[PDB]
Amino acid sequence: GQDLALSCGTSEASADQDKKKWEPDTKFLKSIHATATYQDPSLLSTVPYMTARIFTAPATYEIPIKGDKRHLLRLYFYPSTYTGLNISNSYFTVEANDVTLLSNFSAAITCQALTQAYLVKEYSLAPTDKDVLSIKFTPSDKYRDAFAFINGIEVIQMPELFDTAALVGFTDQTMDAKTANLQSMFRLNVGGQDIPGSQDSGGLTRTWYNDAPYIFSAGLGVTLQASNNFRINYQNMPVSIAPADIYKTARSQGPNGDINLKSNLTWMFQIDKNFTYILRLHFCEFQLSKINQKVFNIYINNRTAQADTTPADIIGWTGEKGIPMYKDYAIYVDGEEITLQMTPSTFGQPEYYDSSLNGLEIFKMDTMKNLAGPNP
Repeated sequence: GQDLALSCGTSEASADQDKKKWEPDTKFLKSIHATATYQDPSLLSTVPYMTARIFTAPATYEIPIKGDKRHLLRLYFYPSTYTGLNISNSYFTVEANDVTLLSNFSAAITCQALTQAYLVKEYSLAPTDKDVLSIKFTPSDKYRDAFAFINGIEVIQMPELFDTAALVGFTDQTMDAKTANLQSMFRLNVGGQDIPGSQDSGGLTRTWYNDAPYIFSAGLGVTLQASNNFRINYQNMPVSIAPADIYKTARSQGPNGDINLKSNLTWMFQIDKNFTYILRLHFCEFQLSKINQKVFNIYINNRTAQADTTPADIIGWTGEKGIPMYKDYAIYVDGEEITLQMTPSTFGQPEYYDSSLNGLEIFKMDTMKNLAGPNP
């Protein structure tokens, strides 16, 4: 049981900048191949972006999978100039079995908003109890010359890394996420450098990005880094949750407590309205060593994630320096942003007045098997 990396409209194997091996998509199609006229300088590689499969009717890929298990699915789109196609005519839908991923999706308009040359839309699909994963591409019937296209598909089997999340508005409300279909919206290494997929845990090849572009607060904090002899004690936590490089850097508020108290450390993100999101906050304390040295509040969208008499204390939760952990929080959104905020807590008079975060993932959950939002 090996994983798949299909470089779509190609006839033979290729390797990307990370010399990750790709293979052709031909075996799995249940069509037209095109090569993009133009190589944009922002591409990290030729593979799998330069080549595409073009659908003018509905088309289905069927991948053999173990439907017992959850899967990571990536769709790689390169909206560029192709001979005899106007990429501004591309509007289509994509479904993965019963889940709707994309709808009236314009790769062209999306990229022009995000000032990007290419998109990677990634999903985590729940166990299906179906032997095969079918991805169906459906060009829009609401535009006269619609077509669908795809540059690459990966299907990676992954462990059950989702379980429950706390609902921020409320005292006792928890949510179940083990049967949920998710879209990864942001995956950040807070206080750290970008981590390429070839450096990620569990063979999942996720990318963790630097968080600096998401700070709305005036101050950019103070970044912290552990010594590179520092070893992270995962213990029974699965290694797949995140790579150790996440836990060996953090971004904090700083050493002036008087000033810290009067401010919030603020990240904010653009998301799709009418969905519930899970915020996964990663933590590891590599400087302090005991409970009640650093104690701080967490708020998501002007509501309490952890505050009052139960604020965050990393070693309070973990019990020892160098042990990683995470907490999941859910929020429903309907206002097109998600705001994360941190400030220190006076509860228990901690030795310091600071707050710290090591990493952050934001997942979108399906409302009745649909993850599709609008175009920017």
